Amino acid sequence: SDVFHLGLTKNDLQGAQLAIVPGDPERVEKIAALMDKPVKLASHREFTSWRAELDGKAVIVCSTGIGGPSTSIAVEELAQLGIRTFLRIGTTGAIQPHINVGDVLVTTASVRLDGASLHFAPMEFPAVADFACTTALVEAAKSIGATTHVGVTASSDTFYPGQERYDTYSGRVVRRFKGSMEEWQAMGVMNYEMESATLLTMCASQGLRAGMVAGVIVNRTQQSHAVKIVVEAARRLL
Amino acid sequence: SDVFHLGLTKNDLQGAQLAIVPGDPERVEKIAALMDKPVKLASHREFTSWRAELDGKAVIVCSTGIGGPSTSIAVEELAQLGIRTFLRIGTTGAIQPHINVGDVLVTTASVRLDGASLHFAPMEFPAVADFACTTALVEAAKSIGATTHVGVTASSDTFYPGQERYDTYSGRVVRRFKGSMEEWQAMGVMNYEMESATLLTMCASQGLRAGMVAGVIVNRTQQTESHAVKIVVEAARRLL
Amino acid sequence: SKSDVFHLGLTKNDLQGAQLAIVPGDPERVEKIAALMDKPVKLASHREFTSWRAELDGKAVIVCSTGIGGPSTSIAVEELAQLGIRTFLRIGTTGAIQPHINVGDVLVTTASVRLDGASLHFAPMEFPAVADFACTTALVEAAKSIGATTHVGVTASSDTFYPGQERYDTYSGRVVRRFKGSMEEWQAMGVMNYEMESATLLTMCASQGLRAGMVAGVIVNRTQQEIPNASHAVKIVVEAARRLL
Amino acid sequence: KSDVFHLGLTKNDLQGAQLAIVPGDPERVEKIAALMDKPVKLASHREFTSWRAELDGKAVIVCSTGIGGPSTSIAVEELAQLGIRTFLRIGTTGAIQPHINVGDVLVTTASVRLDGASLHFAPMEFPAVADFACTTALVEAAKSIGATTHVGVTASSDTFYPGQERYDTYSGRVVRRFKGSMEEWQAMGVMNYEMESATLLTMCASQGLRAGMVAGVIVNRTQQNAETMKQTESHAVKIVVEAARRLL
Amino acid sequence: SKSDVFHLGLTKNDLQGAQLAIVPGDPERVEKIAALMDKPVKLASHREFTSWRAELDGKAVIVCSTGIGGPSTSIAVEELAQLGIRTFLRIGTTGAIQPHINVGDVLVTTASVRLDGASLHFAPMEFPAVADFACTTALVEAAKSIGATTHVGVTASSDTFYPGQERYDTYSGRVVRRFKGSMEEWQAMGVMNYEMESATLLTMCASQGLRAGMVAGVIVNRTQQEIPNAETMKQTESHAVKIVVEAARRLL
Amino acid sequence: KSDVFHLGLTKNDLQGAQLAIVPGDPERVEKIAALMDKPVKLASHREFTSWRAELDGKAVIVCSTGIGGPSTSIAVEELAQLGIRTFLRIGTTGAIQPHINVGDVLVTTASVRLDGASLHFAPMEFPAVADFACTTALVEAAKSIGATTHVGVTASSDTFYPGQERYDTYSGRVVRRFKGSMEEWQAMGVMNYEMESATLLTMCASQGLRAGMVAGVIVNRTQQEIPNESHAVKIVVEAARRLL
Repeated sequence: SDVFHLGLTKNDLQGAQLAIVPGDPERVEKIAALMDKPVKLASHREFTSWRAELDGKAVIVCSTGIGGPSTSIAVEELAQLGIRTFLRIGTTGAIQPHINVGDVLVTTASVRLDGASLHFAPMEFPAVADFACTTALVEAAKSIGATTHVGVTASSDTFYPGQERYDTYSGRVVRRFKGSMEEWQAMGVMNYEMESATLLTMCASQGLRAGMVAGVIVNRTQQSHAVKIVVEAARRLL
Repeated sequence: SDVFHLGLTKNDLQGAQLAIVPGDPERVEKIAALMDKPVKLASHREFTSWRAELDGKAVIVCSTGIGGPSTSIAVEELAQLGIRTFLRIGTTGAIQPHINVGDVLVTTASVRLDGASLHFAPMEFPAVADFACTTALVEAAKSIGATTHVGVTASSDTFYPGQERYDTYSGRVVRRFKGSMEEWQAMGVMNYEMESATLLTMCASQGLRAGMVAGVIVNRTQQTESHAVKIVVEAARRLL
Repeated sequence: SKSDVFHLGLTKNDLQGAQLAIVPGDPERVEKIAALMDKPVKLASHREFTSWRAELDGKAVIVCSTGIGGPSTSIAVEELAQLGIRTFLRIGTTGAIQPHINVGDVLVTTASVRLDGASLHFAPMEFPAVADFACTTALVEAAKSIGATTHVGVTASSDTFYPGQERYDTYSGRVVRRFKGSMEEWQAMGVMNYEMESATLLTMCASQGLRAGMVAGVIVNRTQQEIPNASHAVKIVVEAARRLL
Repeated sequence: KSDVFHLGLTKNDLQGAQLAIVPGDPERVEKIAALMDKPVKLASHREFTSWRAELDGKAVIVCSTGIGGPSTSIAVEELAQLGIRTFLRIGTTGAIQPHINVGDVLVTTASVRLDGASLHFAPMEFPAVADFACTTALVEAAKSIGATTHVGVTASSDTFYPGQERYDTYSGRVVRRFKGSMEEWQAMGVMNYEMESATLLTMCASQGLRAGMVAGVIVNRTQQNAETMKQTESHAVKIVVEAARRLL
Repeated sequence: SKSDVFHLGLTKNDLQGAQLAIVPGDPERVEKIAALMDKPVKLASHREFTSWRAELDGKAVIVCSTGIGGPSTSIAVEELAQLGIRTFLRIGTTGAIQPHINVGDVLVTTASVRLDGASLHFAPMEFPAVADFACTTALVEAAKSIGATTHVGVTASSDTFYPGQERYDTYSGRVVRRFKGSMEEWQAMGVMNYEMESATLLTMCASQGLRAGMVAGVIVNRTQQEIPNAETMKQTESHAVKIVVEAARRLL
Repeated sequence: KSDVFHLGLTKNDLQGAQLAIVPGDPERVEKIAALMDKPVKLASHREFTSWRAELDGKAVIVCSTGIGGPSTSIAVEELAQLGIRTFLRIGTTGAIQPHINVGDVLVTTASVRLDGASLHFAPMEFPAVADFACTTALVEAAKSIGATTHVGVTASSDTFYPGQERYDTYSGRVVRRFKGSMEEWQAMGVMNYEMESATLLTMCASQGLRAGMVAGVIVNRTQQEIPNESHAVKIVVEAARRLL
């Protein structure tokens, strides 16, 4: 292994320069299967990796696990191995009532409610997506007629208090996050997730290209699509 | 007059919903004159405003002055009058060795080295440009074959120490900015300027669309304004 | 001649030995202030920086506009210092936040609340945005000599006119968390007024061996309204200049 | 079926357990549970593998957290919902002090908060401090088997690389905040780096939960593997289970 | 007027090999604490720094006041360290903020909320104001020997007596935004009490290889109605004081 | 009897006094009160020693604050509760400018807030600024007494050692925030270090109380770290005269 966590060598990538990076190891093979010659590479902790081919070019699919810290290990070590473009694919809730289950969100930049991003760039630096990646995702979305929202996502180091959830053991939310969801809503933030501030900041500050797309599956303010998009986007970025 | 600083009324805009916003009052008329039926509206402080027409639709050209604070006044008051899309056009140096004079920069988001942006959103919020505006600018730059760089800009509340200039009265740069230019360079930041962090943050946080394009007139390493102007107007056509 | 500085379009010769500048925010006010002095002459006009020279008791004086905000102020002050100015007197307009302060009153600033960003490019937040003792003394004693209604104290200096001065009559009608309830807080702490340049001016001068003073005329009382419906301070800044030459 | 969103567990599955041993790696869970009575698999979802066992007639949970504060915060919250009130983290670690040797045991009294998740529970001023009873039990368990034990402060980082001032990376760059930082923590007596304890200790200390942490030292950067890690692993594992015994 | 240090007026000889100091805030308490040990003698008194030496189980020990606050505490601790002290035990008085913590109770602090400024002169805010495990163990065991109702946990350490502890009974009657609603916040987070020296003491020791512990007697509860008289408050002091001396015995 | 928690004073003890002179060292209180008429000891508790005196027929209080912002914040608050509305601090200080000599008198217009207690009264953005009248009184008193005087910004530290970048210490090191800080302040024209002014000035300026600050230079830090006063004390008494 050329790296400490992933269990991969540069040779294993067979010249891959682009990686699709879901959170859950169990999504990896499903994504790789949309491409030619899918083969498993390795599986260590929450990092499962597969290689496939897109129009002749090798591509990697590697899970990140939950959160910025796990994500930062995967991106660093994939970068060491030669990956230069990262496409995050996820499922997500939403915090805007005009956003429906089934919609697709493309993130231009993230609110940095995490900690790992600060290990790459100070807070003043924008957790912004690469323009080429965002363009590819948006146009891939249009080509399958998906209803898409493009904008800012809030990226939280917690699932509970940082997303202002009160349905918890203590039922309390620290001062910093009390009233925060309404504030993000008013500022036009589409949704919460947990990895994108780290991903976007570490790539934008290190010369790597990153993009993120997500399918909306729930919406707290209410009572395969996204995967096709990310793979279609990947072929425009090879 | 309606708004307090600009001296403009809703009627003056004649239905305009897009404004091109340069920094220098003296560049306003020049930009308006590239379009149809240019007419001067008002001039107060650093805020000179003209109206013109692009494909039969009224557009505004209004100067911002230097810095987030005056920028924030212009954008606020224009939004009060119905403007919903803002395109900044500037002149700029560069901090990357490969970025040449004559090159055009399109800003996806800014490093927030200002103060005014914090009056709209906390620092964790990204000073990010609107996707449609940035797309329009990039496509307009392809249209005229300009050499374009797209990426992150550092937006400073000062021309001197915040851009790590030592050729100054005191020769001093405060701890926070000592070594900062090298830092931004390694992080891939293209350039310094003085308004975009405020513009982008105030717009992205209030449902307004903003983009920014700048022509490079010099390079901090190693030391076409019309080309950047041509791009901003052509991008404006696509956003009407 | 080729300008000695990048923005102002001036040479050291243009100053004729001047070491003091009166610095209004509005370019259009420059001529008016210089007119109150001897031998007023227009020097230059670039962007928001209009400059005039004049004479006071036989001494050359500069009047130069800053534009609104710390950033444009920081350029004017830096470049004037390069040209030889060592004393700066800001003359501005202001919104009062104390109920008994009348429109037209003159406020002399001892130090400012740093609600700006440019001051941080000169000194960390812990450093006081304090006025020079000589300049403040000249302003207070000038204000006394002509009998103006005058208040002396702390000013809040904001990078915005709207949310940072907790104005709600705006496009969004919203004010970010940091500034919600802020005016009442400054009011309780005895802060006199809001304006937009002094924190930068006072910080960059006090931390770089330059003298600065700050005086402003009240144009709206914020305990009553956000925007006005629609001179003493000016006589004062000129008289104070006289005492500091 | 489940009483919580991620863990795939119900209160019934815990059979009244109030104490959880929380390793990072799902692979270690079975190993830990194996040192106790009546061990059995419960569930595995994402990085959260849980087993139940019994000590002195009382049920105990072993549940992995994954890497980092964010996944740790989910496991701790959901375990608390299910009734857990005491959490013992067990890890393997490097050391940053010249005189902390491979094979030594570290018991953490509190952590430097170089993470993000802790701030979602308390402002930075609040100490990422371990519970006294837990720390006491760990230190006493360590003594009962003659380990060389260091008790003190741990630095808890959201990253493996720049937050631990590693330059052997793709960029070879460390952000200003962390340039020279390892030397600073060293001079302040910080024992080691790891990635979960600031979140664990802060969230528990500020919500009336008891937490402790023990780790075995398997490497030392300032000092310059295979069977030893396994040996060290087994030793800190022995300690965390002996400590749990005292805490039931 | 021989002194090895700038403020305390003490020399290394004065310590007679002492390596442990008991550090109350009030100079008037020093003689009282020294009187619980053997052959106490007064060493010096300058500003808020009064110091005595005594013997505990045959070994010299110093008792030296810190004054109120982290700044004067930082001077005393630094100068005692220069003189050879390696272990510091603070004995204080405190206001409890939990309803279940009664006047007369003894609090042992494991770590403190850093609502001070001096601690930042030793370590950035991320660093824990944490007590030494041996000192804390010694205090807890001593409480058991003396017999006391003891609580062990987190203390909020404030640079002020008034707004930082969210008191409105003041000249201005206001509390700055940062501290408005803060007492209820610390209460929900399990914080036992407020005092004014521990964040500085604990941080400066924990980051410099010195051992520190903190014990306090509760003289008032911010949630209760009845304010104990100054007399019954004296007995609580005496109780915590006995515990700090007994704790010292285990650390020599 | 006492109307306040720490000082051991009743309103009646002040005899209508509205101005206090506040030195750091309790032992200096008696000395300062002696320069005035009818000096009488009031109380001594912890680091708070208080005397009353008379200046041109009006009662004046002299009360020590102890070292640092926290004990200072207690004395100021409690004196305010008892009716004091003007506070003049008289201290000792280490100068950090080459051209300022031992024995010079420094008048502080405002302070760098290297403390923590000030933040309990106002956020960091608020200036730790002296009252204009008090500052004016001190500057004019210095002319009257005759002293080499400098007027400007002071750095006010919560520590004597690392916050004033002292290296004659047990650890011999200083935390990152303060490494190279003295030279930074010197370049910014800061005159001197002391330990109470940021808290005093902030708490007063933000609460409608008047405060001023004067100090005698006991060491010059560009030459020496550990030291090696009457001018400064005569000045604060003469200034009090003008503020009555």
